[PDB]
Amino acid sequence: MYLTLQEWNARQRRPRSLETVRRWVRESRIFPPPVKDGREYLFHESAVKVDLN
DNA sequence: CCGTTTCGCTCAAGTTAGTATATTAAAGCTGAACGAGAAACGTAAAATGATATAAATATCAATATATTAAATTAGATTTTGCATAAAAAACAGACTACATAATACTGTAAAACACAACATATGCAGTCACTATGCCGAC
Repeated sequence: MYLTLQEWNARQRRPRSLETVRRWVRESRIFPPPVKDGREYLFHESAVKVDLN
């Protein structure tokens, strides 16, 4: 039902580095926000990179 | 015959009189689309009606006499309806043997990300020009 960090970024237009994407998570730059499974984050299929300011 | 006024009528805004239901549950009605077998029809071919005349063949009464198909039995027998029961095969009721998954437990690489000092393009911060009629002023 959810999508892994890589499976979500791979679908993006400008696939950034893993670290950078992980940073948009701690900075709540992604809404709807992703949930932490065990060691990886599983975002939503409709989750988008909300760039504000 | 004619006009004028009262009266029968209907429109418009108040003043009263009367009666009281919603969901379940299960049908029932009817316009419209769907899917074969048997007999009346019809053109074509085969059998028959049409048609007549001297000669050939059948029409039939009344009774004697040899002949024969065949229903009428009458006894013989395959045929037909119905189980009984055991030989023979199917198949749960047991069980160890065998190969196979879910699980028990040790061994090892590596995914996934916080944490931390830099590095720096890029968006944001701050000011002037691009581009063209307002407003204000005359006509």
